[PDB]
Amino acid sequence: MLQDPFLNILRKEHVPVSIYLVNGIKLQGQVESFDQYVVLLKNTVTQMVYKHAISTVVPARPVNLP
Amino acid sequence: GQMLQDPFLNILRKEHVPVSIYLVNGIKLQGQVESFDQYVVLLKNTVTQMVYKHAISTVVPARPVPHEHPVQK
Amino acid sequence: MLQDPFLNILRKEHVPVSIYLVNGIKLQGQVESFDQYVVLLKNTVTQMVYKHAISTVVPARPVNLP
Amino acid sequence: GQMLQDPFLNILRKEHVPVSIYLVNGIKLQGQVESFDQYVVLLKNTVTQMVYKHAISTVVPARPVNLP
Amino acid sequence: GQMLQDPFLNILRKEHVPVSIYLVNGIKLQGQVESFDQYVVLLKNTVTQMVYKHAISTVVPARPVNL
Amino acid sequence: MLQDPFLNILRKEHVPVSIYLVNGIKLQGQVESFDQYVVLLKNTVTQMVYKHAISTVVPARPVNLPHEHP
Repeated sequence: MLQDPFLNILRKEHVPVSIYLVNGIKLQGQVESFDQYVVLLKNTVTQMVYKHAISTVVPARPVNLP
Repeated sequence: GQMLQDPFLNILRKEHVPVSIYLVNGIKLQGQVESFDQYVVLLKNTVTQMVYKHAISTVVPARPVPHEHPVQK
Repeated sequence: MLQDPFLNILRKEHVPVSIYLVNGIKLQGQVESFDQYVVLLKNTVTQMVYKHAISTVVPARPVNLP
Repeated sequence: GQMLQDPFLNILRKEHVPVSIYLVNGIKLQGQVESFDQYVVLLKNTVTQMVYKHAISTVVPARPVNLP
Repeated sequence: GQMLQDPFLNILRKEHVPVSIYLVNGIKLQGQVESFDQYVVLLKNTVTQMVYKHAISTVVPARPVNL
Repeated sequence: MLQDPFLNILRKEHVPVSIYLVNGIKLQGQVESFDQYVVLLKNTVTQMVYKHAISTVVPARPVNLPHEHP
């Protein structure tokens, strides 16, 4: 698996992401936390994002992957 | 596994937080969380409606407020 | 634990429902029956609606669950 | 559990009920249910097309079909 | 059970029958079925693309095919 | 059966690819890695693409899978 290492690096390094949903709209924030099903995305508020509605997670800058 | 969904929904429902629920097609639902189970969220306003979790993209509190407190009880 | 009693009360009490599909369409009618995967919605005909394509089930009047 | 879908679809198949099948993409298919299985419906018109249940939002028979 | 997809796809592959594959968002792909497994269809023309079955709404033969 | 070998050719041979998503967005890059659930796609950044949202994977040039010899 690669999802957890990928998301943990973005969180633990406070990397801003752009989260594109299956409907095409884009969320922006920092990955506060995540489990098997959801991502907690923070900015003004912290919102709970369902992984089944995420198409792609786009980091603002390259990250040194596992 | 699944750790964050229930406490996040639970505190919104316990403190009666107003929420915006965006569906996977763009429609915005607004109301208060009443109850939820593994597969649906019941949301109150004009009536209480059953929202399928598989149709939800994101649940947005109208005001911040969980995964950060050092204590669970 | 919640969706079966919810859909059971609607059907037994003849509560008209608005069913919103993920394709934007709003279906209207009454809940004739339901199983794990479908809801049969009574109108001029009975149609079979897949739960996977349902976003929300909106009662025409409040449902009271024990 | 899974109790109504197959009896419903089988009446449409056995009795050649004209149906309208509305997809998740909004598209409305019309024709006759030639056959089906756990995952797909075969729909007959000019050709027989294979329709994925996961893409179906609703199956609307053109005539009242009343289950027990 | 799972008993109709593979024979339907297999005869389209065998006979090089062109198909229109409408995706769940309504996009129409066109080509011939190169191969397929439990999860994807390999659709050949310009190049060979891997189409996810979860993203397919319908597979329409360009002409009737004796099932 | 097909999907892992197909993506592997793309990854190992560094084939430029377009990944179309169910929203219609077309992503362009090269496959750095992938598992059962996600594709990591590289260009200016490496982004994590969920397979459940992929509609079609379109290589920039022909890609063939070897027939199994009996």
